[PDB]
Amino acid sequence: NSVSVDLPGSMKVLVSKSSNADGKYDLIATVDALELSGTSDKNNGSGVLEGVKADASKVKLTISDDLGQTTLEVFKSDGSTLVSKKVTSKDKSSTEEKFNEKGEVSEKIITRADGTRLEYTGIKSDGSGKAKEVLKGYVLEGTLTAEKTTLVVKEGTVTLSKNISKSGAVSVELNDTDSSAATKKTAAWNSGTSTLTITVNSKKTKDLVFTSSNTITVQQYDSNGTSLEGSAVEITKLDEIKNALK
Repeated sequence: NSVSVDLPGSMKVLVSKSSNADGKYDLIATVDALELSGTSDKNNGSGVLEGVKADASKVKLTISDDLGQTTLEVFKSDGSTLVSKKVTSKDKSSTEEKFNEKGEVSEKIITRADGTRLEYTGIKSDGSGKAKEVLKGYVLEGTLTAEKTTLVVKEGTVTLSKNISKSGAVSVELNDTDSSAATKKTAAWNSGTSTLTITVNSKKTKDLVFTSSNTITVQQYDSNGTSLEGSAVEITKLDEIKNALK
């Protein structure tokens, strides 16, 4: 009869056990309450299914050849222009987009495989907009341009800036408008270790590590300013970043 296949994006598709006279397979899926259907060249659950919403919007589900990726699209009732698009990639991260009438993206939500998110809203035709990064325990806020995402934390005269380039590279900088050399913070970025080292009055004070697990840790230097002491502490709330900038 039919075989159930598990899909990225918490979906399932039913594929005929045998092919038809044309050699093709029937596909059936129920997405939320919507029944979708299609025919495919392959026998493993991959291909294209289509349906409509109760409001006549066109729906298409596209399952990549190797079942690695799924794309769920909603269109205008004529199928012409996109309304929304959700793509679940093979690492199980996702991008969910909304589009204006011209088919230009106006919102993009990236959910990384670890559940952290980049939320881009109010996206304009030049690729600029508002940006939020949702971490475990706290959120960072900033803007988006076509060159980079810049997320800002402010504390005293200190501004911490977390940059995420268009290609995805992270870099961090710190600017302090304090001009008293006793208290002013300055900082240097080490791209190899994703580590921002903060200095006050010519002595290192703290290492802020922006990890590959999308967390931030802080570790103090000894009063000699030369070697680290104790062990790094994972930041769990926005106040602890602000504390590190004091």
